[PDB]
Amino acid sequence: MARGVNKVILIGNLGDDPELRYTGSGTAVCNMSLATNETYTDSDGNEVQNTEWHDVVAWGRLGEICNEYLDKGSQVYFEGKLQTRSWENNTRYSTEVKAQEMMFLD
Amino acid sequence: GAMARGVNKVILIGNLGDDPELRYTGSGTAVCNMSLATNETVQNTEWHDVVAWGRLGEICNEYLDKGSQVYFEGKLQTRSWEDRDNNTRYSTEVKAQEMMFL
Amino acid sequence: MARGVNKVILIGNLGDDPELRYTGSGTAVCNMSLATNETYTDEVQNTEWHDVVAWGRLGEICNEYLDKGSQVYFEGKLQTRSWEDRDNNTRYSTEVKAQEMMFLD
Amino acid sequence: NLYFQGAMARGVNKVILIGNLGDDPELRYTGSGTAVCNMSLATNETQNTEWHDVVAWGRLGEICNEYLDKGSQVYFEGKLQTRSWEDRDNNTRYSTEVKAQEMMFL
Amino acid sequence: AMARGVNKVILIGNLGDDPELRYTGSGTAVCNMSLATNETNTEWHDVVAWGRLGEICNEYLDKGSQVYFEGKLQTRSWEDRDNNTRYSTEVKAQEMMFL
Amino acid sequence: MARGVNKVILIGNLGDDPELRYTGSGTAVCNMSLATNETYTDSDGNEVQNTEWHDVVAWGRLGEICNEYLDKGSQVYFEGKLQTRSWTRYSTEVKAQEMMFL
Amino acid sequence: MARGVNKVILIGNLGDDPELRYTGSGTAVCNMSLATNETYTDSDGNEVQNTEWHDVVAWGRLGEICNEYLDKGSQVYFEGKLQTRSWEDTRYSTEVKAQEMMFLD
Amino acid sequence: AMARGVNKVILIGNLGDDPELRYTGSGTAVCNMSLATNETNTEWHDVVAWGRLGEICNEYLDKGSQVYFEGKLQTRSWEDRDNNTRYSTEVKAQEMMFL
DNA sequence: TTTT
DNA sequence: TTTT
DNA sequence: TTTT
DNA sequence: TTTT
DNA sequence: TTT
DNA sequence: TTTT
Repeated sequence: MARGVNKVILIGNLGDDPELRYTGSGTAVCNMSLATNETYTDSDGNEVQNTEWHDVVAWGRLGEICNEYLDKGSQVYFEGKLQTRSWENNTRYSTEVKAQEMMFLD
Repeated sequence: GAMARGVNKVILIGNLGDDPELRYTGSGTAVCNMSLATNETVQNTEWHDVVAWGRLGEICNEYLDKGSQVYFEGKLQTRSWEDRDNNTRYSTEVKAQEMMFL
Repeated sequence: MARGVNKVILIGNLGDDPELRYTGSGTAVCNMSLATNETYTDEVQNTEWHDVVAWGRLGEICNEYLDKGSQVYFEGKLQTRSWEDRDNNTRYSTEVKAQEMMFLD
Repeated sequence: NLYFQGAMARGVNKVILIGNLGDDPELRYTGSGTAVCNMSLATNETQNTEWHDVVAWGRLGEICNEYLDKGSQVYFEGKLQTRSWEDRDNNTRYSTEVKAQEMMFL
Repeated sequence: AMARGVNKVILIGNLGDDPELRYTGSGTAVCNMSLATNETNTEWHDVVAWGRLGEICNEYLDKGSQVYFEGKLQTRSWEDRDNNTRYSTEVKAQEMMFL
Repeated sequence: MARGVNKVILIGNLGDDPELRYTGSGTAVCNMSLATNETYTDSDGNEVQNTEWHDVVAWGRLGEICNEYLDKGSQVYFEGKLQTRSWTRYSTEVKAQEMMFL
Repeated sequence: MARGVNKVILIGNLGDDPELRYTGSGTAVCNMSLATNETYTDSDGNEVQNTEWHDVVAWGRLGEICNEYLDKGSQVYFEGKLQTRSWEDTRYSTEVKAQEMMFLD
Repeated sequence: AMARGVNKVILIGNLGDDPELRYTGSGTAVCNMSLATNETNTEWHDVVAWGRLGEICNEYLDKGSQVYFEGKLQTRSWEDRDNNTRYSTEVKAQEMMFL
């Protein structure tokens, strides 16, 4: 039984080849930049394209799966959760989607 | 153009960490900024910056208080800005399109 | 890695008290009838009824904590099982198999 | 100043599907010219396969039938709907479909 | 027990085109027909028949056939490209006579 | 001799008070929203209510008489014919030929 | 308003040719015998055919039209109302008084 | 599933007396009613309802009640003492609504 | 069968 | 949007 | 009935 | 940075 | 900061 | 008396 719902659903294209690093533990961490492309038509008739860039991160086996199958430009589906991680010269924060499910859409 | 070119969907259920803040633009449009905690159990919390425009923002600021359980559906949006050290810094919101008070 | 996406999200109210049955192997199975209420103006209130099934430990938590009228959140997958009637006419029923649940009262 | 309803949802009924069509879309028209497109969609997992009746109205259903074919990969967002009928034994019967509100050809 | 309402349509006219038959995922027949009723102008009705009735309709009726239907009025709604709520009314058939 | 049959029989309750108008000629047009309530019992013992909503229209003296003896909630009998009119959109409605207040 | 509802819907076949008469005032009165047929399968597997017979009468022009276009065996649609007319012998016959008629052959 | 005839009666009127309910030797209920329908003349219809439908008529309907019936026409015959075949037409109720 |  |  |  |  |  |  859950005590909250924190769910993100993305379909888009990667902007660069996935990056793989490992934690101090030896666990795989795959960082990916994803563009979601929305395009509507304004009251003047223009097609306005609007892109949003997301930082998607996949851990363990799923990240390994991401690093191998996905490439720059790949169309991909992600289900995940929002989290804001800190990092460092001083402290700065980033909001990223931690993937729970990935589907290669070619 | 009825086909979608992407999907950018957020779904949140949690509680407000403080009372909503409501402001108006010069033209009078309402903007309601809120901080939403989502809980997961390990006892861990996640904090989200949610923003609601228009009537949806007025209804939030009137019906919700600190601790209110609430459902949001929205989309992710990142804004950028430049600090005093001339670095480009980013900030991510959930822009709300739907709300249930629960 | 996923070979498809089959996701349902429901926020609604239980139509009746959940029923908890057990399979031959002892696995708990909780069947629930959930109403989702939508409102639009021309004030039109059109409910949709969903059969929601919860297996194992989660089924037991629904049977124990949920009651008729409970506001509840479900996340699940769409699936259509078959069953039988008076004769041997196979009958079909689409239902949401629950993967997460949050009591909202 | 004054409006007909509040802007708060009264419930959530949300379906998300990615799969492949089992057959070419079937497009028909009501007496009034309104298009109705019925499609059968397979979602696969591990091999297991669920079949969904998806229906799309208006220009969305015309778009479905002009772009999608048998085996096409497609994303749908819609709502769950059950409609009923009576068989010749006078037993009330149910059939559940997904009414599509968004479609992405993949 | 006792009925709590009455919703009844009686139609005699001629089909505008050949019936169309489809099946749901589970194997249920759904047959859609457009029926014309004539008066002393002409009214068109969308008629749907589920299950075996649908199958029998699709087997026995063709374009131009004179047919009798008994059914009930049903309206469905949907949202268009502009997010307006729209409505579509059909006669869900319960009896059928080929004439 | 009739060339076709196009008959609708309804017993229901109005969902709102009747709406009376007049043509240019002074001819009443009475538009009503009628709910026909069906109720069956399902396998699990729930008694299920399914409501259908109909647009009924009455002309002339019958329209005047509907606006006169019927309110929101009134249970009423209607006999009429199916019609689809334009306004470019379409609505299927029941043009009443008989009415009886119950 | 109507004050009452008295309505009969019939589809069936005439058992004989329509009989036409005129009243002292000159009004056409056409009398018809109509068979409605009903088939069902019983629990023993038999296909049970039954038949009800109705006295249908049309007045005025419709009676003359019935008398002209309908023969024995003709399949016809009738809309009308129930009436019980008395006649000395004192007897009563319940008949359907046609209001609408459609020739289905 | 295709009909071969239509025998449909629709009545709205007022009872003439209280419903008379009896039971067969097997315990089956049969309710016999006298229904008045008015045109402003008054027509009278023997309505008969079986099973629980007849019981619900007997429990809810009284001498002047306004009631709706759906049913089918049926004529029974008998032989008087002059050996004439006599006919009696009743409405067998299949649906009923208390108004 | 729910809820507001 | 009604009604039990 | 699709897909890998 | 992607992609139509 | 919520729960 | 009809009709399949």
